[PDB]
Amino acid sequence: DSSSRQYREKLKQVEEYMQYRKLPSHLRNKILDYYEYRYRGKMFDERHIFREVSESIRQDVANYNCRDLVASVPFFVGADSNFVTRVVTLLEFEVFQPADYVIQEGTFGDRMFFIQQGIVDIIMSDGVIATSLSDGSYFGEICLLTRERRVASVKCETYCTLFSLSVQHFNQVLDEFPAMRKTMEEIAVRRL
Amino acid sequence: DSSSRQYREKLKQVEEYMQYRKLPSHLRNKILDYYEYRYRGKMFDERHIFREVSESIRQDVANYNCRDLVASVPFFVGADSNFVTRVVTLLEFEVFQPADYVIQEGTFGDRMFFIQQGIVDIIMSDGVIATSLSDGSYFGEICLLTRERRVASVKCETYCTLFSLSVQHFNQVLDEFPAMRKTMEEIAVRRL
Amino acid sequence: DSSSRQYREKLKQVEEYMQYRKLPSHLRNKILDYYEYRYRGKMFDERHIFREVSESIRQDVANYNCRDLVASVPFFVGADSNFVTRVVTLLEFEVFQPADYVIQEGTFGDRMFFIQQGIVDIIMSDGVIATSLSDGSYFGEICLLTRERRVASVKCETYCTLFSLSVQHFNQVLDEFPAMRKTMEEIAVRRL
Amino acid sequence: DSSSRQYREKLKQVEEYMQYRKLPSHLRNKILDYYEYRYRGKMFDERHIFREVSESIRQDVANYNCRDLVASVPFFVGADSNFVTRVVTLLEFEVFQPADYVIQEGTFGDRMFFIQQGIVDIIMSDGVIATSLSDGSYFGEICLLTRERRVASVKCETYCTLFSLSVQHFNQVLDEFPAMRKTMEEIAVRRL
Ligand SMILES: Nc1ncnc2c1ncn2[C@@H]1O[C@@H]2COP(=O)(O)O[C@H]2[C@H]1O
Ligand SMILES: Nc1ncnc2c1ncn2[C@@H]1O[C@@H]2COP(=O)(O)O[C@H]2[C@H]1O
Ligand SMILES: Nc1ncnc2c1ncn2[C@@H]1O[C@@H]2COP(=O)(O)O[C@H]2[C@H]1O
Ligand SMILES: Nc1ncnc2c1ncn2[C@@H]1O[C@@H]2COP(=O)(O)O[C@H]2[C@H]1O
Repeated sequence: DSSSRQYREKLKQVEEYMQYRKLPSHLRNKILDYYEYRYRGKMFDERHIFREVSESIRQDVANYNCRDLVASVPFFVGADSNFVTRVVTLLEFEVFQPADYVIQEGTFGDRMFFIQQGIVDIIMSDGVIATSLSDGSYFGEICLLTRERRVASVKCETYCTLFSLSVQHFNQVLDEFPAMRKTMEEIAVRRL
Repeated sequence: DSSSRQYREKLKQVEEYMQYRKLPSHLRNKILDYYEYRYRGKMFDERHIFREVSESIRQDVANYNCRDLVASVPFFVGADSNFVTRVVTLLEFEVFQPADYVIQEGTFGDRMFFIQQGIVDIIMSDGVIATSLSDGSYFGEICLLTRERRVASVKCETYCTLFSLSVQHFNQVLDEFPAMRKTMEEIAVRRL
Repeated sequence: DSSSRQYREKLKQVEEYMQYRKLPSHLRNKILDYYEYRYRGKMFDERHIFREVSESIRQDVANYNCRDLVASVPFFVGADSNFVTRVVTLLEFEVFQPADYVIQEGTFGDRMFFIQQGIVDIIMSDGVIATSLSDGSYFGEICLLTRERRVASVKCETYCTLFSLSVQHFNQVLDEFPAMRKTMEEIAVRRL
Repeated sequence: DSSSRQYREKLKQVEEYMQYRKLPSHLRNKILDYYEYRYRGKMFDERHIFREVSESIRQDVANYNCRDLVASVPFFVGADSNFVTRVVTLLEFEVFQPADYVIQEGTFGDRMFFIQQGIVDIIMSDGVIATSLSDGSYFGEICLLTRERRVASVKCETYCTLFSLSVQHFNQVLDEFPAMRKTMEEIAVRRL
């Protein structure tokens, strides 16, 4: 009930803002669809709760909420439990919509992404689709490894729920667990 | 209605503060005129909404709100779409009033400015007005390029609505898109 | 009464979040037990109050709240009053529960801990318990001194109330008071 | 009225916190006296208002609120208007009480202080009072210039209203206006 009020609250002011900005209907609808899809009529916080509790509770909760993702990512198979715990506590939940470009070829990158659910296309600079990726895969790591630029664009086919890891956190966890930098570099190369 | 309440709320406490500080009437009136001009009786947030949505929605909204500015700035003509998107997502809205000095000659600079609407005078250290700038122009870039000091003062003739880019973001976008540093340096020099 | 309302407020939304996340009952109960143990039905802030007052009031309040801890830590015996004041103003209160791992062997460390109340086991990488520590002791300092990795795990036997000092603050206070780095290094070595 | 409600609000929760912490009566009274002295039954914000307005309004308001201080500080006599404006916009208001040590000899310093109103004693490491300072004077600059340690303690005789400048801002304004570093160094030395 408190989570429901939070959402109705939010949605009212969103529609007011979109009115003052005279946003086109297509864009107003994109935004309303996003709130509905992501929040489904309820807005808790989690950030507040996480901060009120111990580091142990935060790890336990992050591990549970990310259980399905961890099981779906072959990358995490046989990984050190401390590695998995560190990553899941640093992941940020993100949602994207059909046809959204999560990544543009040739730009700088600030984070990488793990796919919880959804399908994305990997699009080369010439416009050819190299491949599509889905649940349990990840992308946007190459740029973080080379500190150069994005080598392909990534476009959502469906609604996508992703968990991102920032370049700062990425570099942190790979230093703490060097074995995982090695395994990561190997897939980067094998994205030919 | 919620945006209207936010504004009446705000204005009440502003007048109370100005009373405790015994601000002169001329200054109280300047402040009230500013709130009226900028907010026009309604205070949404945008910062909250932007943070609740995807990076794609943020780009779409920033691109739409900055559409007229982008069209008016010759600098953006033929620019890479990714460049324009990066800039507009980093711009900060600012409003200044007639006779305000946005920039003082001889000081350090922390940001540059794009003029959405308004007229400013460029005033040399001797007091001569070199020129006036208006909608679609920009200023305050020289200091960011040289990392030295402001070479002129800039004084508002009218109410001005500006979008600023901080030195940190300025240096970020120019590194990401070096071609635009080149075009920027060329106008800097051609401000003779 | 205001502190009580704050807590009932909080607990209501916590149970709602745990419902949306379908947390297992064991974990829901761990979280509820934590809030009850730590806050005991009342949530003040302290952070807000500390920020509304002078540095002197902040030192006086931190010194009083940490009086028992300071008396129990032999480390503080004969220490410079300015050293003790600096530390207590930088400590962060943390609570952990029975069987929680505060520290895992082999990871990077971001802070050290002083035990106000509770018992922890020091567990070597082979699983042998080297020793147990309790009220007035401290742990997690070795990693901060070597800038290497945690050399043992630390597991709570009881509920534990700890005060942590971050690596940044740790390095600050030791620079300001070098004599205490010396005394600290000596115990680090004498954790054989 | 809104400022009055804010204060009664605040004071209620302060007394509740002091109760949970079982603070001694002398300290509870020190805190209540501080709130009464500083806020006088009304809590506006200023930080919120400053952030809602232009840089020009912020400079105008800071200049007005600091007018008496600026007039009382001989240091500002003949100074560049841009220097004075920069400083006043970076000052932080602080209040201290009789017998408070604002500065302890031998510690590291994070800021310096301008005295709006009040009297402080400068106390050497041997306990001799070198001198007393009052309205329009400043102290705590030596440590910022040498990047060493505080050379004396500073103890309030009366209630003191001060404006502090952090080491980061201090170093900023002195770089922007080198002439003022020179004048500052000269008084530092002439504090024999
Ligand atoms: N052939 C490929 N197969 C799978 N993923 C790819 C391929 N080429 C590029 N990518 C991904 O697309 C991402 C785009 O941005 P990055 O260059 O950071 O890293 C990229 C890789 O994660
Ligand atoms: N002759 C000129 N014509 C147009 N703009 C100018 C001229 N001289 C200076 N400026 C602008 O005035 C701004 C003042 O601060 P900056 O030195 O950062 O950069 C400056 C340029 O943007
Ligand atoms: N033999 C020991 N006796 C007491 N404390 C210990 C012993 N071995 C390790 N520790 C503590 O266990 C902590 C684990 O993390 P750190 O390596 O940072 O530092 C460690 C010391 O504080
Ligand atoms: N003889 C003095 N006369 C006036 N002020 C002094 C004297 N000696 C020290 N101070 C001030 O006392 C302050 C204590 O800390 P700082 O060393 O940063 O800088 C100091 C000077 O501002």
